[PDB]
Amino acid sequence: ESIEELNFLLHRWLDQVANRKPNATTGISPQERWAEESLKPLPLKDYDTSYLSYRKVHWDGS
DNA sequence: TCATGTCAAGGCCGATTATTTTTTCCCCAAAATCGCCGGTTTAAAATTCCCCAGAAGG
Repeated sequence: ESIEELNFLLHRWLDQVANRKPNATTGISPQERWAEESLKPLPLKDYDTSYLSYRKVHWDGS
């Protein structure tokens, strides 16, 4: 009934089975290969992805 | 070094485990069938005993 609930269930399902079941070709649990991965470090501050609009305040202040 | 399809599930087969049913084996008792031996009966074959004729010897 809520997208937050759906995302929570999806993440739990992934971490339970999807990223735990061994792959049919690599034949190994994805998390072990993840541990083998070497990704570049993240920046401290994330690229701000937020709608930016300019508005005007009414006479009263509303 | 570019760019470059990949993973999961379903179905089928084989092997293993569990449950049920059927068949066999062993031992004991009773009945039936079959086998062997002996005796009896029937049929066929063999041997010995009396009178007629022929042949041989003195």
